[PDB]
Amino acid sequence: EEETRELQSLAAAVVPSAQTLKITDFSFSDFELSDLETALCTIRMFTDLNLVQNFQMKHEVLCRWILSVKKNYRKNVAYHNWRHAFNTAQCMFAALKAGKIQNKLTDLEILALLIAALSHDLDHLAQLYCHSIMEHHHFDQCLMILNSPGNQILSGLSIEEYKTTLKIIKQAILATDLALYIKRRGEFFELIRKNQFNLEDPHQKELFLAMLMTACDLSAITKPWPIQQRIAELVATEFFDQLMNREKKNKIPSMQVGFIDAICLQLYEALTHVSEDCFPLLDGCRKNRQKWQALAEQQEK
Ligand SMILES: [Zn+2]
Repeated sequence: EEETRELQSLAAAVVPSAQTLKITDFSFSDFELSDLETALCTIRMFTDLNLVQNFQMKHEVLCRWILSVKKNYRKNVAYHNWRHAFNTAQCMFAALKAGKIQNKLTDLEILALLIAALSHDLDHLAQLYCHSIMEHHHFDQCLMILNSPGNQILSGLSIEEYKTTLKIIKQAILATDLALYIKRRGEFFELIRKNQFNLEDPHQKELFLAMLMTACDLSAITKPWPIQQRIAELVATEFFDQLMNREKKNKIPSMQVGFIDAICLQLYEALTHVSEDCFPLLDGCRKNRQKWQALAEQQEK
């Protein structure tokens, strides 16, 4: 059978180091990786964030949980598929490690952010464009998988830990609603532009976690040019086809420039003020805007 065999492969595979897998890099791709390789990357993320050891996760249970999440993504359009969710999680790991946000967060927050990044597009006919203000995410399928026999990666948590973790997971998944990002970001941007931003209070914490989910969710926009151009083209094709191709391709530069200006640039600027080591996300976003703008101008002939 398909199910049992995937598990055996994964559980008995050597998990290469973070270094070897390049998951600490903001520039990380995934294009060339197999699903099994992404699963090994995911085990490494849980491991190097100390989640497996601090919460007593059983190896085979973690493997089964990863494989159940991937399986439940099967019917999704490609831009809300397992690879997107995996990329969102890798950006979170990179932001925690290279971007040094790990020191600013608790173990429960880190655990929930990783699980949310991985689960946020599990939603259970025309589909909305990627990151539309009209999308609304749900946590129901994430929780169902977490509570499923053999998949209970939170079994090691005390009841109080468990209830708090679920609350943060729900908030973090709901944070990927772009409408909620747009609604709340003004308060974030104002606290920072002044210098009043403070991780101390429950509220400014929840808000920072939400801005970080958004920053990871949109992070294809920060990638080196050949990766961003590729993703954007694929994403566009996935929506527009759900002189034909010319009409499609000619829209894309102005789409991306508009999205960077309205949504992305200010967020990665704000993130960089919280942690200067998240600078490469901003830099990459700025370089892609330059590249798409030159294409928008050259397409006007
Ligand atoms: Zn997403």
